[PDB]
Amino acid sequence: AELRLLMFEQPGCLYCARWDAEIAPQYPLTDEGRAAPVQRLQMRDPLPPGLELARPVTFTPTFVLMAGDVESGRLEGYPGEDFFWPMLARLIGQAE
Repeated sequence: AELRLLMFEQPGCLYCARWDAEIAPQYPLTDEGRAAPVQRLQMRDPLPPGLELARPVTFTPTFVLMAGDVESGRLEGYPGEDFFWPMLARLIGQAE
């Protein structure tokens, strides 16, 4: 609390589009999705005010788990559905 998942994207990001097609529709309908609602941002834009990351985003897709306005942890990449869910769960688990 309050958890959010920032998804950093950019134009021509095939793996981002893969995430959008595969995970995104399910995401807010799942317990995980509901524990950490997703918010999309562009890698090359300035960050929303107040948001504190541990390091730059240099890879897309990157999913940063935020606890309040501070990065708790992140996942870099989307190797597939079965990789996403349990790695995200580990991040959610460590934020509480």
